[PDB]
Amino acid sequence: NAMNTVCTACMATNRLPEERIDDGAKCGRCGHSLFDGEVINATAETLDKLLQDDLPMVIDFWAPWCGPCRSFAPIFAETAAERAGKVRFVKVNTEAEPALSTRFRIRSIPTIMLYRNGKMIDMLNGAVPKAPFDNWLDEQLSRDP
Ligand SMILES: [Zn+2]
Repeated sequence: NAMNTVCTACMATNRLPEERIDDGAKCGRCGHSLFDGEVINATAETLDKLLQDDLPMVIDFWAPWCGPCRSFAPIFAETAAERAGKVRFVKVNTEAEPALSTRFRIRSIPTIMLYRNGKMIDMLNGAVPKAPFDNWLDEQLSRDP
């Protein structure tokens, strides 16, 4: 069976086998590693294209000068690297991207939201340490669609 994933560099859709031999796949338009484990900073122009990915996608809605946002950031990044082939990690600076923040009706920061196949699966209210963050992800991903 096939699935679609989005090139985090050029936004191209790339069709891949659901069951992969490795994670070395490269974007067919631009050569970019499809699974580089890097956090992605989304804007009003990229977010919706990113949501077309069939990979699970966790989104951190944050702001500058926000203590829990600061402490969550490195945890978000490190987790991102550990799951390069399974989950994409996206960040939205609510102050850079006010229309996005309004559209997603963000009521606290940070807000951490998991999206799967266009569905909003669950959100965390605030920052958490890495282990409870890893547990939350695993639990939500093992959940039935
Ligand atoms: Zn590309």
